[PDB]
Amino acid sequence: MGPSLDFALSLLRRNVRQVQTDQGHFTMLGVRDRLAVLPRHSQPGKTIWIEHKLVNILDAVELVDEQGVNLELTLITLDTNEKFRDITKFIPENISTASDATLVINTEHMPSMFVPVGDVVQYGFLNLSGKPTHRTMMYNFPTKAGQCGGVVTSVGKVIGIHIGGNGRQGFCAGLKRSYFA
Ligand SMILES: */C1=C/C(=O)OC/C=C/CCO[C@@H](c2ccccc2)[C@H](NC(=O)[C@@H](NC(=O)c2cc(C)on2)C(C)C)C(=O)N[C@H]1C[C@@H]1CCNC1=O
Repeated sequence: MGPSLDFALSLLRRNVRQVQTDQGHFTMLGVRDRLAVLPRHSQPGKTIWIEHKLVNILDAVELVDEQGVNLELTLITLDTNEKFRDITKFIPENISTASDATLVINTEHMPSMFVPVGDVVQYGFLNLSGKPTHRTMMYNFPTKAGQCGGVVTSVGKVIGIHIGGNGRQGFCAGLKRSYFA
């Protein structure tokens, strides 16, 4: 097997989880230790269903920028035995565009799903259902509901978490390594 498929299948295997909150199904990315990230609008409660079992959330941190604008990412710390494979090395130090990126979705309804989004490019401000959002990026692919939390990647580098769309374009919250320090 080639390398870009291996990396994506490895992600699926040890870092990308099927989850359910009171808001529906999402893809969850485990980053390291007991630390994971979800789209802010998944609104994780005191517990979250992960794959096959209810897992308690010890702490949740919705990220905003330095003038307090939404970044659309929640950092959750899980009460689990498992430590995630530390993938913080694959996350750039600053938000990074990409070409020929792939969106990795993993949900009960959309399991192990690989979506050839295009090049990924910058955006900044997004109006997502009345929530103004910064540090977002864009890909000209018609993503759809149920794909939030999906992992944007290209060439072994984890760069965004899918958060929204419009039927012709998809938008992710950019990832940077300092979020997970
Ligand atoms: C991802 C998750 C999903 O389907 O779930 C259920 C959705 C619940 C409602 C909340 O999710 C919306 C949201 C995101 C961030 C902050 C607040 C709310 C989100 N909203 C949208 O994507 C909407 N689009 C826009 O507002 C918009 C602005 C610009 C510019 O372009 N689009 C909505 C589609 C009108 C949401 O539903 N995200 C959802 C994935 C998208 C559904 C449609 N295509 C997607 O990629």
